[PDB]
Amino acid sequence: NGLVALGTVGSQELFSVVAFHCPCSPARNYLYGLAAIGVPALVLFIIGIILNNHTWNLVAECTFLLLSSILGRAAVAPVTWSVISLLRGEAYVCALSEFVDPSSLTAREEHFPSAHATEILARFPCKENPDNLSDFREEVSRRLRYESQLFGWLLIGVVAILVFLTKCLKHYCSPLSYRQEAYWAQYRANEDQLFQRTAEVHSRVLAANNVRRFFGFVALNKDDEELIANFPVEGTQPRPQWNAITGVYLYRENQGLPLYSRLHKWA
Amino acid sequence: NGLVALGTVGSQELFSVVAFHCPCSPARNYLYGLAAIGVPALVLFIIGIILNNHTWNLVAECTFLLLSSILGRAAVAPVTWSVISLLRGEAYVCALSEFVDPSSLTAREEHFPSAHATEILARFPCKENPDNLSDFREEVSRRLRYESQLFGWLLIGVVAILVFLTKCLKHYCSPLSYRQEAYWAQYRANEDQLFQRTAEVHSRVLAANNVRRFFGFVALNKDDEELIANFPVEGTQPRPQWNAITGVYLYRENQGLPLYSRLHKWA
Repeated sequence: NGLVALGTVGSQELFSVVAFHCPCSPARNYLYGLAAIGVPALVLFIIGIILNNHTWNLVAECTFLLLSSILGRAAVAPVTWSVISLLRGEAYVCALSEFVDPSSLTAREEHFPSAHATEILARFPCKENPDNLSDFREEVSRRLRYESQLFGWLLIGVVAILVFLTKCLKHYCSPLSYRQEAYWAQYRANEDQLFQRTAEVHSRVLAANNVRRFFGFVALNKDDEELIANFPVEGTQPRPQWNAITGVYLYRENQGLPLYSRLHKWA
Repeated sequence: NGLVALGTVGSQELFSVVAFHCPCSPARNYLYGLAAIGVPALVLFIIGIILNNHTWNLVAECTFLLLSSILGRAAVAPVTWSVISLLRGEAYVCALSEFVDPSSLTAREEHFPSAHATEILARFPCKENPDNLSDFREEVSRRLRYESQLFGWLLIGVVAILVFLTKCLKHYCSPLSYRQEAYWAQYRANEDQLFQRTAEVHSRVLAANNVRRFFGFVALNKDDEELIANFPVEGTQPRPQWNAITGVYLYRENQGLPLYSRLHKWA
């Protein structure tokens, strides 16, 4: 579970690492903000989609309980980046500074430099402004930062409410109890780990047999020596068996005794 | 003739003497300029009208050759003040600074402080303006000074042309020659001076007679002693004679011999 938190720490570090330079300009601020805050979010979303074997299971089968799980396991990375970027400021103020109405803002009482200043307005984040505009721009700076931080806090709140609702609904609308669901999760984890390790060992001993068949002898460590001494092997399982293993498994009950996975259904 | 030049020197001195303070303000500049440049002109015009005995002669009679002469002898004082005030600057620029179009003027290229600056425009002559407006206001200052000096030079030119035309017309449309007109002018001057002095002396001796009749003797200097010893007196002329003297005299000719004044017509 801590992998997502490590990824979030890395996301914050990369935020403070790579670069940022607000291109004070009439109409490019909009696009630059949108891209520089969304493209890394999209990349993190893709990364989250990739390393979730549920999607490969699903596409191998080719449902709403699957999409919820996968998108929830994925979207934790883009959200903790969007929030960190909003709360940081200096990325919302860079994109929504041109759109400020120069009529409605109070300061050291002067109307405004002109009716020509829309390219002068959007130049504030680059801190380049005359002394009068210097004392003037703090207002719009603080206002935009205010809007950014408010959106950020509301985003955090909505994400929290959504997570709580998701949990309270998944527990309410599931056929099992919750303790048995914990047992089921432990079983899935243990089965996956044991299957991975056994597959590796079986494959290694098969390869050793193949090589020995060629040279006449195989060179091994003490460990692999034990691995061949204990476990023999003659040939893998047929393709239909592999095909039967893979797939999505919804909880099915044999008579009186439940099954917890497709490999279990292979009893 | 030099009295007008002495009055002009005094006018320039009083211009540089009394005061001037351009009331930088939206709409009072107009009125202040108009008054502070016209009221002294009107006063000088009245003064010129007063000390020209031709007007008293005329009203005593109660004609275009009289009005031309009087208004010409008068208007020399207001014109030499209007011209000195225009050429001086800092009195036209004070009144016609609000009316400058803020759109049509080129400088260090900025549009203009705002569309609120019409009370900021008319504040330039008071030299109170921010640094940007400092480098900006020189343009309107020089432009208004340009307009003032141009109007001044054109006024001088028109006055000169008018004087030349007046002379060339009065000599062309007069019954006499010009040398005899010079003789006539000398005669008017001499007659006025001699009449003034004789009137004074005759009056003084009459008063001396009156006083002596009262006390029994009159105390006098040596000069007045001679004045009574030489010239006797018994009584003034009747009122009809005084009435016959005064009045306007147009050149009338007795048979073969010209008359040059009403007192001369009293031959």
